[PDB]
Amino acid sequence: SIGDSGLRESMSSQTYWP
Repeated sequence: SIGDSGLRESMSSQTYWP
């Protein structure tokens, strides 16, 4: 969502959980 970690939030997008 609004994180930059190394776990993507979803399979398609390129965003991460905080």
